[PDB]
Amino acid sequence: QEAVAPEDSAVVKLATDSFNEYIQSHDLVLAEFFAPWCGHCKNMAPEYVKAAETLVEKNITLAQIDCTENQDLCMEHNIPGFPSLKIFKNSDVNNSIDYEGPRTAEAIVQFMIKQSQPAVAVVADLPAYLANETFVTPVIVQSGKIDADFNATFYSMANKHFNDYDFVSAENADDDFKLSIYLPSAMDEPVVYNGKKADIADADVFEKWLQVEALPYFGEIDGSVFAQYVESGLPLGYLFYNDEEELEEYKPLFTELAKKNRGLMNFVSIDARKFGRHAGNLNMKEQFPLFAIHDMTEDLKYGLPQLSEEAFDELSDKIVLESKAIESLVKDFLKGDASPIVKSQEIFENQDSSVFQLVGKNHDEIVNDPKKDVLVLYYAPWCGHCKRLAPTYQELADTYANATSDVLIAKLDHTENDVRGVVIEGYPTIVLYPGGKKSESVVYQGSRSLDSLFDFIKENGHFDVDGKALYEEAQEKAAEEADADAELAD
Amino acid sequence: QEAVAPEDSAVVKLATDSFNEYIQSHDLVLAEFFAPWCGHCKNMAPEYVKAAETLVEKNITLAQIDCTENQDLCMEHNIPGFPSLKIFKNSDVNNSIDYEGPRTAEAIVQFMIKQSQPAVAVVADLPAYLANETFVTPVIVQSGKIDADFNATFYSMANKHFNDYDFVSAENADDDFKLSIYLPSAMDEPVVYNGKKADIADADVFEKWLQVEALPYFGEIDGSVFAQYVESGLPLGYLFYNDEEELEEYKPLFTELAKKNRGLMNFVSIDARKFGRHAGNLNMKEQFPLFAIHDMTEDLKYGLPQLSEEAFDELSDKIVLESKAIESLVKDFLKGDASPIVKSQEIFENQDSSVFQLVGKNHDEIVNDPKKDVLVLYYAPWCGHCKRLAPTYQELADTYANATSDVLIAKLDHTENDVRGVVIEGYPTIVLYPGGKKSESVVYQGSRSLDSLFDFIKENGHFDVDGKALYEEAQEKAAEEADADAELAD
Repeated sequence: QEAVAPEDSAVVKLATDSFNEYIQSHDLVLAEFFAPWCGHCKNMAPEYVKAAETLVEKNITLAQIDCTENQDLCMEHNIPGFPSLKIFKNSDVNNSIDYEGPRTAEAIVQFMIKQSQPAVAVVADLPAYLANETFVTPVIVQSGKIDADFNATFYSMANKHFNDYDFVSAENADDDFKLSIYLPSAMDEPVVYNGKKADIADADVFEKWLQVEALPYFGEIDGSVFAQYVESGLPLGYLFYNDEEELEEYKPLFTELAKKNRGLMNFVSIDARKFGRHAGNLNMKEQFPLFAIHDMTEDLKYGLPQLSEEAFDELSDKIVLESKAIESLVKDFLKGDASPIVKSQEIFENQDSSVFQLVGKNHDEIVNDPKKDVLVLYYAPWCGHCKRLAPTYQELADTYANATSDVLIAKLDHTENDVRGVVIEGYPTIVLYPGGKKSESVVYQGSRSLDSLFDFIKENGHFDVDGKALYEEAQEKAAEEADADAELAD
Repeated sequence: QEAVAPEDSAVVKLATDSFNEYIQSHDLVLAEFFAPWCGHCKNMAPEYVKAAETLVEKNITLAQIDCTENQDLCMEHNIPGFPSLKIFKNSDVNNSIDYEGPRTAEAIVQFMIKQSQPAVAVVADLPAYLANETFVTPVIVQSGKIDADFNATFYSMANKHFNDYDFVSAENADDDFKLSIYLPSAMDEPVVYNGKKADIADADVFEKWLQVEALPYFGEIDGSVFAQYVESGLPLGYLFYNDEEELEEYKPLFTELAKKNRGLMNFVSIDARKFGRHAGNLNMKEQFPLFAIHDMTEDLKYGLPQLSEEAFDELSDKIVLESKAIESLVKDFLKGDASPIVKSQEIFENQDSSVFQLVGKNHDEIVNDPKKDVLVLYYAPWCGHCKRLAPTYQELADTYANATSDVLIAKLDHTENDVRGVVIEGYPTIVLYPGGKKSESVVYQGSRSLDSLFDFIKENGHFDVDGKALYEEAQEKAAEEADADAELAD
């Protein structure tokens, strides 16, 4: 029988076909990269088997990898010598602790309780657990009587999700089903979970629901939490605080909102002392306390109509957001009604160069008209790549200025300027806009060369406007104009 | 040439060998699961190529999967029909949006800028970016001149890490190297990064360093952040607050600590209003403001020696932790000096049953002595599995009581009782302890049956004590004792 763990043995010889798909799925794999002629790799094989049939009840993994035939997999894994007992934990293909401890069953049986991962916490009285075990972590919990599509979804998710929650799987069987989520703020009030189950027994379904409900109705907005506030899709309404009397005068109201509109939009507070400077980033003046919504999906900010500047300095009395106003904003937004507020800077009373500095207000207009074939540099004043560009962009624009004006070549600063139309997250985004005879979603993708745009602006151009030919014709005309020949010779 | 993207083409025909290892490594894969005889899958192949050689500059993935020969991979992926243009984003093997948009190069070239992932943010003036772009997210940034082991580590990590930071890769080339981390609290002070580089150009190396330095020296302790506060290994020192005068009287001091001891131990605050109930969980009375350390690695809590109870109620004046005391604790701990504090309840003046209820104070003692072979149930009063046990445990203990006392059978409540010795995270942990003639790390693993322990306690027992034989002998003796026969017959 040599060194095989045969078909009858309680082990699955993982092959090269998919070591990694098997590893990273399983919560805690125990490998054995081995060779057959290695006496030791035979001369402890009954022990691997004896720590096999017995060790499946804490579903332990036995994994013989015949590095003879499964050779190319020994490459993607830095094997020292045979037998190799590098055993993987959370189960990525990095953590490979080459365990040099005993090669017995009754020995290493114990080492499978080296990192016991008790994710699920079965209880008799939750009251106790909940109160004996205080924690900053919200906890998922189920009681009642557990379905099949559940023990290995609830235990499953948890198993690979302590980076997130506490996972009690309690079951006072004399009880109908249940799936609460005890949030660290108000534990009195857990989660009314509506029971469509067989579909909410997988990810991203089971998942998205935690991603929704595991967020404290009205918590603070850490850098940390702000991740999963955006892993949401729900527009969050930011409120700014100066004092905590200011926080806690408001803190009930927003909880009560977030409760009703739970699934539609989110809510957070935000110390204004450390983040007044965000205010504008939500198109909003630094007057506090400041409530504002942000449609994260399409980049649209809605503020509670902030008070005027020519009464800002003149205002010793403080600032107060009447609840009545707070709601009416929220409802509006969701009705598809509230006013979003672009940052049109003041419109440039015609100044220097052939590159038109554009604004939100005009942009909507100028980009359209069929006269002319306007190109647009959507930009911000800081990035490296968007400034090593305006030099070309000028000697680009200048070439078209002189020649039959027509094709406008313009730039628009996305700092202090929202645009309703098309955009990439990052700058310098470049776009050409023919007009109302044909569409304007004609995004520039390529190099920076004067050359490459001159292509584009004719190639993908309504008028078919050979700017290069100009840049030929032009440089010739400026080669002669100066030199007078007759000055002197030789 | 039929429908092959040949060796000369700008595409890599991913095979079944490892689709997934290729997918989940790459930030944004664009698949084409195809068959050769599918006219359309030939009749748009030059377009895949024409959107190949040109589209590698935003390293786009072209992936032909010949579902003829790579068939078993079509199973692990729910293919509709040929050609299939299910293109994967963040790149797990779930998100498979079967894109039915155009089958041209100059068309779908654009759709590779559908989810542009500008992770890196190149800038000319960081000052602007930093200030124009306010955010709750700390930002990693490098200037100077970037090494090879860096663009595709910095860009790399980021690429799959917006769930964490903002990643500016700026480079005012006229400058020596640099890797700061601008933390959202004090941006004035970024990160003095010490320059051993070629090693800090990988994970978990580059990683662990963010995992260290990206945490605000002295932030609050959200449920969220508490994850990565434990993904650390650094003991964090918790301080509790009642007021913010109480917070901000202390808030400078702890920052200054966390700065010096940056790598050794961490620091956080914690509203006592919502979490007084944790206090005990750090072996600590609910007197506030309360500073305490927690050695997360070995479960050891160190408090600033909280004031007495018989002067608790008598104390109208408030509570104050003198800085001088705060430091001296920290130093001590790190010297390997400070006192950790077990929760020994009061020692049970001999009461009811054959199961000895143990305490921290005694436990150290009783577990040891060679007389006798003590078994120990390490437990908590709530879990399901640890109470469906004491019934056996009694009719276990009783069997040994009557018979030559010797082997003690005991239980120890881990709620209101720390144990210095061996433990599993979860209960009911069971252990037998012979003594000073042989070691005591003899952990019970198995069923609950009276049977299984009776094995254990002899099998792995110093005295070799057949309890089963008793449980034979015993039940016989209680079969006779009662029935008097002569009462009546028939």
